[PDB]
Amino acid sequence: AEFQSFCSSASHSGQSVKVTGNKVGTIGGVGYELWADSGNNSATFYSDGSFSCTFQNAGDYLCRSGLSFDSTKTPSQIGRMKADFKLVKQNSSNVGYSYVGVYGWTRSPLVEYYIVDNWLSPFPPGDWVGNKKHGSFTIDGAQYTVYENTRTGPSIDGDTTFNQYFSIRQQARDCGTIDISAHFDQWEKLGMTMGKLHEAKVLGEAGNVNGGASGTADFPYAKVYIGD
Repeated sequence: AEFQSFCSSASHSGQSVKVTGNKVGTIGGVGYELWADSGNNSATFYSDGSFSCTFQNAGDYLCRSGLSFDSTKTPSQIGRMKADFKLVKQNSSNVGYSYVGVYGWTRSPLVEYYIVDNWLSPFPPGDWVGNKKHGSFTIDGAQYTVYENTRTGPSIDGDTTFNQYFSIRQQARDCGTIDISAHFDQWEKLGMTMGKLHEAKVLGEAGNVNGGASGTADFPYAKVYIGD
């Protein structure tokens, strides 16, 4: 079969919570965060992991759901991780950059990481995402372009500087399983060391360096797990 079964059945279920300010929390046993630097935004998070996002006049907006860790263990110490997701795009405007897929951070080193399978922008993110283009790699059965960057901005530690790691899928995917640890393995081969893990979540991010981006997106399936 070409696609995962959840691609045919995904539906929001469980209890939910709507958030409209910057907020980290849990719903059931699912970690969530809504964060934006600006704008009039929201997200709805469900206890089955699924979620939905709205953003208005935002410079950088992130909606994300999944795993929250305590920054004590590397990914290899934690175990092999995966994310199942389904994205349904809706209208947006003035989206200068966007990432959909898996996201998180490490500490020691401080890293913001992305596995990007789709985007809410009109075109995929380009070479501007980082100063170092490692090139094309077969990761998790598909072609990804791998980049690294050093960025200054808000972080889990406060305003500072951090590395960024990116895998950008060469052809968009709107439903499937991201083998997160397979990306981490590739990154380690390229000198992109993972520190102690802070989180691993399904993400929708949209922003504009000058604009405020506006729009909405739906994630009728989103599950991050330590397992096969």
